Amino acid sequence: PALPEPFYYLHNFRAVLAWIGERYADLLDDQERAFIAAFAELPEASQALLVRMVMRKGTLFREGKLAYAEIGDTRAAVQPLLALGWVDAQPTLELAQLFGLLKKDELSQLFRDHLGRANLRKDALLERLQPLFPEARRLAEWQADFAEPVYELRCMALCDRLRLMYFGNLWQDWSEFVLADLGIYRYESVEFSADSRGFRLRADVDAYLHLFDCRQRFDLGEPLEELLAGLPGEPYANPWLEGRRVKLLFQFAQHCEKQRDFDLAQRLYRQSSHPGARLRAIRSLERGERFAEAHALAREASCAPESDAERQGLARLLPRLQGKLGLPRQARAAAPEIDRLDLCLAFPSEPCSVEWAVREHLEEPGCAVHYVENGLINSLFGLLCWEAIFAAIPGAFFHPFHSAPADLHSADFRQRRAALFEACLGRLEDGSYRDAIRCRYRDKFGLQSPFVYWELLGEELLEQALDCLPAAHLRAWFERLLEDIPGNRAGLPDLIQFWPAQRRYRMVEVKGPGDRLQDNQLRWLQFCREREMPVAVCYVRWHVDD
DNA sequence: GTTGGGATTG
DNA sequence: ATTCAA
DNA sequence: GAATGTGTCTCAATCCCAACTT
Ligand SMILES: [Mn+2]
Ligand SMILES: [Mn+2]
Repeated sequence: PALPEPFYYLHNFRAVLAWIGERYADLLDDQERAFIAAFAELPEASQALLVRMVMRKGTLFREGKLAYAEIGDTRAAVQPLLALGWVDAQPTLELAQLFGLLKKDELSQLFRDHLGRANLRKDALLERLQPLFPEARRLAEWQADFAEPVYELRCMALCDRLRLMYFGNLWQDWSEFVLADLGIYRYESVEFSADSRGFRLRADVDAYLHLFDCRQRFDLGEPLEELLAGLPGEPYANPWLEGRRVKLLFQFAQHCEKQRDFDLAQRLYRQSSHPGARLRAIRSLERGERFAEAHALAREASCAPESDAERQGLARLLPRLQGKLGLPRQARAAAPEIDRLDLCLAFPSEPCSVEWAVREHLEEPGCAVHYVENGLINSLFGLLCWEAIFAAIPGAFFHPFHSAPADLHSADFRQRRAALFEACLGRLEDGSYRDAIRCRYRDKFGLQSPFVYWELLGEELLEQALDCLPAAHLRAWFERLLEDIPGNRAGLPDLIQFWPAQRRYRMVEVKGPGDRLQDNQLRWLQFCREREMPVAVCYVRWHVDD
């Protein structure tokens, strides 16, 4: 809604350039330093223009779309950049690309002679015409009576490299700068180090691009046979960067299981240390009619499971596999009594989701019901332990746009902060946790964070939950979430009802018609009935009056 | 003349 | 977070 | 009991441009 200087975007970009200049100094190229120096030389209007095309979706641009008052004359402004080889008039265009720049009418005009079928949707015209014109051409070789030049940015790879270096990733755009200055995103500010950085070695960055490239080509239909050749068969020394590879292999293997080539899926899964990969491997060997290997792997697994989620699903596999090897089946006890509560209910209608239905039914005078589904517990954990999460641990923050420390899913995350996590959870054992949370709720409100859900967490909910939830149950929860952060933020029950009168609560997971407990949920209920925490599963039928 | 999607803006 | 198999 | 529709990257106006309506 108007920031005072019309050149705000280029100012932001010059910031990024200088930042890379002083932090990633020792990591740079001849190409890269050449680019930064060259960009400094350029006049203001041409710098600005370059930035406008960098920030925009395409790589090609009709001169008409490049209309800006701060820049003024597009053609006068683009000359320095054409000279530099960073922009390209008369680029050579594939026919899809040409369909991207021109309008439908212009193209019905231009191909009037090779088309008479019918005026139909534009994409279908492209389908009809790519057979005919297989070769690319300059723009004048398509039509030379077209009155508008067209420019191709040819330095987008170097810019992507820079954006990667700044953010440590490739999903955050440059608008992070303007969105945060309008107060739309609002991040927490951390004093990190004067030489904190996302990437220590250059070959790391080289590898993040390589992996990213592999994910992209995969999403456009390329066969694994050459993708797999292109990946490293040997792990990476960087921990976080091996994380990204191992995930990639995982998805390759999911694709593999869809096509029902099970043996390659077993292979790929087995060379991955991803969460719950080993379990997909056993399941694929089973699906591949390979029971001795699968049994073998499952017995290897139940020695030291990666996770609770792995135990839970081993308890299903291992019998099934013993069966399929002709080994006698084995005794067990049943799933501990699901604390079941039924409700016949009026047919909405119109809907009116189930959880709102129950939320209203159980909401009586004297009893407050909230729909939260683990927003409330992750929230109270985020608030208590804020200054732990946002502690300035070396390498963990390195620009002003972090919603979360970069080592949050790291397995040494607890360790590195154990000092401040015992300090913060310790506030539960005194009386001070109530107040500390109400202060942190007031100060940190609206701050992008990984754990707090400010929209959901009103003042009524925070007060009631504060005075109704015992601290021993909270210690029990925050310890569990800390244990396996990405696996245990997941399955907590839909509703929480409080009786503020008696400072007591009960969480209720609502299951509608033909809905059953998912695995994370079942793990959470087990954990709860082991601390004698009030949970209950509510199964809902409907009732139509015939 | 109107609707809906995707890009662009600050 | 929804669908087949018996 | 299993499968298979998501990827976390949750900002609102505004403009352009296909597509539909008689
Ligand atoms: Mn739910
Ligand atoms: Mn539910």
